[PDB]
This record gives sequence, C-alpha cells and structure tokens, in this order.
Amino acid sequence: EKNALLRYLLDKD
Amino acid sequence: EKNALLRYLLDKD
Amino acid sequence: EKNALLRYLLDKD
Amino acid sequence: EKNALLRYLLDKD
Amino acid sequence: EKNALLRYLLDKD
Amino acid sequence: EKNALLRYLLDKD
Amino acid sequence: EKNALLRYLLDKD
Amino acid sequence: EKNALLRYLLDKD
Amino acid sequence: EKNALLRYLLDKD
Amino acid sequence: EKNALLRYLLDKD
Amino acid sequence: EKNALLRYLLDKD
Amino acid sequence: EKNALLRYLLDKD
Amino acid sequence: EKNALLRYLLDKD
Ligand SMILES: C[C@H](CCC(=O)O)[C@H]1CC[C@H]2[C@@H]3[C@H](O)C[C@@H]4C[C@H](O)CC[C@]4(C)[C@H]3C[C@H](O)[C@]12C
Ligand SMILES: C[C@H](CCC(=O)O)[C@H]1CC[C@H]2[C@@H]3[C@H](O)C[C@@H]4C[C@H](O)CC[C@]4(C)[C@H]3C[C@H](O)[C@]12C
Ligand SMILES: C[C@H](CCC(=O)O)[C@H]1CC[C@H]2[C@@H]3[C@H](O)C[C@@H]4C[C@H](O)CC[C@]4(C)[C@H]3C[C@H](O)[C@]12C
Ligand SMILES: C[C@H](CCC(=O)O)[C@H]1CC[C@H]2[C@@H]3[C@H](O)C[C@@H]4C[C@H](O)CC[C@]4(C)[C@H]3C[C@H](O)[C@]12C
Ligand SMILES: C[C@H](CCC(=O)O)[C@H]1CC[C@H]2[C@@H]3[C@H](O)C[C@@H]4C[C@H](O)CC[C@]4(C)[C@H]3C[C@H](O)[C@]12C
Ligand SMILES: C[C@H](CCC(=O)O)[C@H]1CC[C@H]2[C@@H]3[C@H](O)C[C@@H]4C[C@H](O)CC[C@]4(C)[C@H]3C[C@H](O)[C@]12C
Ligand SMILES: C[C@H](CCC(=O)O)[C@H]1CC[C@H]2[C@@H]3[C@H](O)C[C@@H]4C[C@H](O)CC[C@]4(C)[C@H]3C[C@H](O)[C@]12C
Ligand SMILES: C[C@H](CCC(=O)O)[C@H]1CC[C@H]2[C@@H]3[C@H](O)C[C@@H]4C[C@H](O)CC[C@]4(C)[C@H]3C[C@H](O)[C@]12C
Ligand SMILES: C[C@H](CCC(=O)O)[C@H]1CC[C@H]2[C@@H]3[C@H](O)C[C@@H]4C[C@H](O)CC[C@]4(C)[C@H]3C[C@H](O)[C@]12C
Ligand SMILES: C[C@H](CCC(=O)O)[C@H]1CC[C@H]2[C@@H]3[C@H](O)C[C@@H]4C[C@H](O)CC[C@]4(C)[C@H]3C[C@H](O)[C@]12C
Ligand SMILES: C[C@H](CCC(=O)O)[C@H]1CC[C@H]2[C@@H]3[C@H](O)C[C@@H]4C[C@H](O)CC[C@]4(C)[C@H]3C[C@H](O)[C@]12C
Ligand SMILES: C[C@H](CCC(=O)O)[C@H]1CC[C@H]2[C@@H]3[C@H](O)C[C@@H]4C[C@H](O)CC[C@]4(C)[C@H]3C[C@H](O)[C@]12C
Ligand SMILES: C[C@H](CCC(=O)O)[C@H]1CC[C@H]2[C@@H]3[C@H](O)C[C@@H]4C[C@H](O)CC[C@]4(C)[C@H]3C[C@H](O)[C@]12C
Repeated sequence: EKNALLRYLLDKD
Repeated sequence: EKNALLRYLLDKD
Repeated sequence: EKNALLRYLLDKD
Repeated sequence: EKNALLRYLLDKD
Repeated sequence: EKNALLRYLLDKD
Repeated sequence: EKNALLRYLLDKD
Repeated sequence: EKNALLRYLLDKD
Repeated sequence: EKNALLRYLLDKD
Repeated sequence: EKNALLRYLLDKD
Repeated sequence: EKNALLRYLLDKD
Repeated sequence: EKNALLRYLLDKD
Repeated sequence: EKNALLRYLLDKD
Repeated sequence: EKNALLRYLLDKD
C-alpha cells in the first residue's frame, strides 16, 4: 500500500 | 524510508 | 467520497 | 486505511 | 547535489 | 537509495 | 543552454 | 524543422 | 556534472 | 516509405 | 548548436 | 533474404 | 530534406 501511494504521488515527477 | 519519503511528500497536505 | 476528499487533499503533493 | 490516511492529513486542520 | 536534483524533481509532488 | 529514487524519477526522461 | 535543455528533458519528471 | 526533428529524437528522454 | 546528467538522459536518444 | 525508413534508422536515437 | 546536438543524437544512426 | 541483407547493412545506421 | 537526412544516416552503410 505504501508503494501504491508513492506511485500516485510521484506520478507527475 | 518509505514513511520518510511519504512524510516529505505529504508535508504541504 | 473518501477518495474524492483524498484526491483534493493530495492535490499539491 | 482511507480513514487512517485522512486522519493524518486532517491533523493540522 | 543528489538532494538538490531530487528537490527539483519532487517539487510538484 | 538516492540513485535508486533518481533512476525511477528520470525513467521517462 | 545546458540548463535550458535539462529543463526540457526533466519537465516530464 | 530542426526543432521538429529534435523533439522527435528527445521524445523518449 | 551537467554533461554527465545530459549523457544519462540522452543515452536512449 | 521514406518516413518508414527514417523511423527504422532513427529508432535507436 | 542544433547541428552539434543532432550529430550527437544521430551518432548511432 | 533482401530484408536480412538490409538489416545487416543498416546495422550501423 | 528527407533525401538529405537519409544520405547522412546511410553514409556509413
Ligand atoms: C514505488 C516506486 C515504483 C514501484 C513500481 O511501481 O514499480 C518505487 C520506485 C523507486 C522506489 C524507491 C527506491 O527504491 C529507493 C528507496 C528504497 C527503500 O527500500 C524504500 C524507499 C525508497 C525511496 C523506495 C520507495 C518506492 O519503493 C519506490 C519510489
Ligand atoms: C508516513 C505517515 C506519517 C508517519 C509519521 O510521521 O510518524 C504515515 C501516517 C498515516 C500513514 C498511512 C495510513 O496508516 C494508511 C495506510 C496503512 C498501510 O499499512 C500503509 C500505507 C498507508 C497509506 C500509510 C502510509 C504512511 O505510513 C502514513 C502516511
Ligand atoms: C484517491 C487517490 C486517487 C484516485 C484517482 O484519482 O484515481 C487514490 C490513488 C492512490 C490511493 C491509495 C493507494 O491505493 C494505497 C491505499 C490502498 C487502500 O486500499 C486504501 C487506502 C490507500 C492509501 C489508497 C487511498 C486512495 O484510494 C488513493 C490515495
Ligand atoms: C477519518 C475522520 C476521523 C475519524 C475518527 O478518528 O473518528 C473521519 C471524521 C469525519 C469523516 C468524513 C465525514 O463523515 C463526511 C463523509 C462521510 C462519508 O461516509 C465518507 C467520506 C466523509 C468525507 C468522511 C471521511 C472520514 O471518515 C472522516 C473525515
Ligand atoms: C531531498 C529531500 C528534501 C531535503 C530537504 O530539503 O529538507 C529529501 C526529504 C525526504 C528524503 C528521502 C527520505 O529521507 C528517505 C530516503 C533516505 C535515504 O537515505 C536516501 C533516499 C531517500 C528516499 C531520501 C532522499 C532525499 O534526501 C529526500 C527526498
Ligand atoms: C542515478 C543516475 C543513473 C545511474 C545508473 O545508471 O545506475 C545517475 C546518472 C547521472 C547521475 C548524476 C550525474 O552524474 C551528475 C551529478 C553528479 C553528482 O556527483 C551527484 C548528482 C548528479 C546529478 C548525479 C545523480 C545520479 O547519480 C545520476 C542521475
Ligand atoms: C536546470 C534545472 C532547473 C533550473 C530552473 O528551472 O530554474 C536545475 C534544477 C536542479 C539542478 C541540478 C542540481 O543542482 C544538482 C547538480 C548541481 C551542479 O552544480 C550542476 C549539475 C546539477 C545536476 C544541476 C543541473 C541543473 O541546473 C538543475 C537540473
Ligand atoms: C526542440 C526542443 C523542444 C522545443 C519545444 O517544443 O518546446 C527545444 C527544448 C530545449 C532546446 C535547446 C535549448 O533551448 C538550448 C539551446 C538554445 C539555442 O538557441 C539553440 C540550441 C539549443 C540546444 C536548443 C535546441 C532546441 O530548440 C531545444 C532542444
Ligand atoms: C553531454 C553531451 C556529450 C558530451 C560528450 O560526452 O562528449 C554533449 C554532446 C553535444 C552537446 C550539446 C551541443 O554541443 C549543443 C549545445 C552547446 C552549448 O554550449 C551547451 C548546450 C548544448 C545543448 C550541449 C550540451 C552537452 O554538452 C552535449 C549534449
Ligand atoms: C519520420 C519521423 C517520425 C515520424 C513519426 O512516426 O512520428 C519524422 C519525425 C520528424 C520528421 C522531420 C521533421 O518534421 C522536419 C522535416 C520536415 C519536412 O517537411 C520533411 C523532412 C523533415 C526532416 C521530417 C522528416 C521525417 O518526417 C521526420 C524525421
Ligand atoms: C547536423 C547534420 C550533420 C551536419 C554535419 O555533417 O556536420 C545535418 C545532416 C543532414 C541535416 C538535415 C537535412 O539537411 C534535412 C533538414 C534540412 C533543414 O533545413 C533542417 C533540418 C534537417 C533535418 C537537417 C538537420 C541537420 O542539419 C542535419 C541532420
Ligand atoms: C529490413 C528493415 C527491418 C525489418 C525488420 O524490422 O526486421 C526494414 C525496416 C524499414 C524497411 C523499408 C521501409 O519499409 C521503406 C520501403 C518499403 C518498401 O515496401 C520496401 C523497401 C523499403 C525501403 C523497406 C525495406 C526494408 O524492409 C526495411 C529497411
Ligand atoms: C536518398 C537516397 C540517395 C539518393 C541519391 O543521392 O542518390 C536514395 C537511394 C535509394 C532511395 C530509396 C529507394 O529508392 C526505395 C524507396 C523508393 C520510394 O519511392 C521512396 C523511398 C525509398 C526508400 C527511397 C528513399 C531515398 O530516396 C533513397 C534511400
């Protein structure tokens, strides 16, 4: 779940 | 480390 | 609705 | 989980 | 220098 | 790990 | 000019 | 035209 | 260092 | 056909 | 500069 | 066979 | 232009 959230947040970067 | 990166990214939120 | 609020809050991040 | 994440983000609010 | 590049890239997240 | 994060972020670049 | 090219390449990142 | 060729070549960068 | 970063980013171009 | 050949030749670049 | 960058990118091509 | 010879000749292109 | 770019790309070939 942490990777999923990170994936969402880093999408743009 | 993931929590640390998340804490940085969520800081403004 | 929880997703809708999360999406707004995570906006800046 | 969604509630747990919301509780964190809403903590300053 | 790595932190500076990371900072730049993470700016929108 | 800094290189690992960078490698991920630079991947579509 | 190097910064200008870098800015272009990194803008997706 | 040079910019158009550059954009094509840089598109995966 | 700018050249080093450019070389990496341009390597598949 | 010229674009097809160009794509082939460029698609290392 | 555009030719120099193009020569670099087309180097493999 | 023509494609095979072409692939070889175009390999450095 | 397409012939000129092709001649350049093929000149090793
Ligand atoms: C979640 C994301 C993409 C995963 C994928 O979909 O393939 C991956 C790519 C690079 C990863 C990061 C890098 O591996 C560097 C760090 C390694 C540590 O073990 C965790 C935090 C750490 C900062 C990682 C967080 C997360 O797992 C990342 C950001
Ligand atoms: C990293 C952050 C703050 C931790 C701290 O400052 O001590 C904590 C507080 C709320 C946490 C999240 C919430 O507990 C809900 C999720 C629980 C899952 O087990 C991991 C992802 C999950 C999405 C967590 C990611 C991260 O651990 C968070 C974001
Ligand atoms: C709401 C947001 C964006 C949805 C979208 O716009 O498509 C999505 C993207 C990543 C999601 C999170 C990630 O999937 C990781 C967690 C997964 C759990 O099932 C719920 C909490 C959890 C922390 C999710 C909460 C929310 O659904 C998120 C934050
Ligand atoms: C998670 C937080 C605190 C829970 C607690 O610790 O008591 C609770 C208090 C108010 C809640 C919100 C409010 O009840 C209003 C909405 C009600 C909907 O059923 C879900 C989203 C909704 C937006 C809720 C999301 C979340 O469950 C909240 C934000
Ligand atoms: C560069 C950035 C901001 C530093 C600041 O200006 O305060 C900092 C804040 C969160 C940091 C990350 C977190 O500390 C978690 C990881 C810790 C490892 O030691 C390196 C990678 C790692 C993924 C870090 C990379 C980088 O230094 C980050 C992204
Ligand atoms: C991590 C990435 C890929 C390395 C690899 O192929 O595994 C490498 C390629 C070029 C590197 C960068 C360049 O060498 C230029 C900078 C050199 C400094 O010493 C660190 C930051 C600096 C910005 C480097 C960060 C990172 O190590 C990079 C981005
Ligand atoms: C060009 C870009 C954005 C500048 C801007 O938009 O204002 C800036 C932001 C982060 C910079 C990088 C970081 O400062 C880390 C490195 C610092 C070294 O002095 C040069 C290479 C180096 C890798 C820098 C190259 C470039 O100037 C970057 C990539
Ligand atoms: C063609 C490309 C994308 C333009 C766009 O559509 O935004 C642009 C973005 C950055 C540009 C480069 C940078 O501006 C730095 C140089 C500026 C000089 O005046 C020309 C060559 C030069 C090396 C440029 C070549 C080309 O115009 C580039 C690569
Ligand atoms: C770093 C890379 C490879 C250098 C090498 O290893 O020989 C070189 C090849 C061609 C170079 C570019 C071309 O010379 C065109 C531009 C010349 C300007 O003075 C700097 C930016 C400029 C856009 C250069 C950036 C960088 O130095 C490049 C991209
Ligand atoms: C064939 C290739 C990729 C087309 C595609 O699938 O997107 C395209 C992308 C950029 C194109 C070039 C650019 O548009 C610049 C030139 C435009 C002229 O009208 C034809 C020659 C010209 C030099 C083009 C040749 C060819 O059509 C190119 C090289
Ligand atoms: C830079 C490179 C080599 C020049 C040299 O050998 O030193 C030259 C050879 C063929 C050139 C291309 C061909 O002349 C066809 C195009 C002509 C247009 O006027 C500019 C873009 C255009 C797509 C040119 C871009 C660049 O000047 C090229 C790619
Ligand atoms: C043989 C080579 C690669 C095929 C492959 O993917 O393995 C292919 C890629 C581009 C092809 C060429 C392009 O499709 C353009 C021309 C199309 C005509 O139908 C045949 C000659 C023609 C000049 C082709 C000859 C040959 O089949 C090429 C050169
Ligand atoms: C430009 C180059 C050299 C022309 C010359 O200066 O002699 C010529 C030699 C063979 C030509 C190719 C061959 O005639 C086969 C193809 C014929 C199609 O009508 C155009 C694309 C086609 C793939 C041609 C593209 C280009 O005009 C080529 C590659």
